Amino acid sequence: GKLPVPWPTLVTTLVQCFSRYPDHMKRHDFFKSAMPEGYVQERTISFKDDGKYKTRAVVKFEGDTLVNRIELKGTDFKEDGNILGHKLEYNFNSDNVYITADKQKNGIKANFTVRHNVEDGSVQLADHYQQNTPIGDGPVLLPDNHYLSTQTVLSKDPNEKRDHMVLLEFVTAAGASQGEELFTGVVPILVELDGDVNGHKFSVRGEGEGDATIGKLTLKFIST
Repeated sequence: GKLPVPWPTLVTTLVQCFSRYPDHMKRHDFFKSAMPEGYVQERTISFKDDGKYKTRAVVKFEGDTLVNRIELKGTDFKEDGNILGHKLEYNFNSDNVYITADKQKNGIKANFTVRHNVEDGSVQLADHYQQNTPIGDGPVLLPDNHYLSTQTVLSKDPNEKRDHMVLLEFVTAAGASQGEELFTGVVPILVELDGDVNGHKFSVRGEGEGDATIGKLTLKFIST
């Protein structure tokens, strides 16, 4: 229970290896090509006129399960701002995720802005800078420029007692290592986040599954 920030602000932090890559783009799927050893995903998320999140996540297979293990540090949030003031609606819309190769890191960079709806009708922008670096030694795919199109619905579970968020998400790409072969069916997912925002410590644990054949993610997150 008891998340100190609005649940919608954690959605992007809480596994792009489940994106559906069209067959004419399979040569450009970095995320699956890094598996099973995985990749480190790092972001800076700048909430305009407010604070920022800095995240570092390890995304990898642990046996049969895709794991996303995250550390989040949030700083400089305004007490009466949209985030710590809890003025955000559950509703939000995102830009496409624009991906380019990162030649230094043998990985990718990505950039996109999330538009969070505010209770008063204003908008709270969240500007994402992203980099992913492979963990393993195996050959990874460095992609041509492209993007991911993301759709999300947020809900609750009537039988759940703890502070929580149910998420359903569909993501499609648009524009060797054999890692992609690990995604040919439904894959279980575990997400763990250790967070500090403005000094307030918290954790989130998530479980669900992903089906990259249709780009589907379904998970329930609880806070602790």
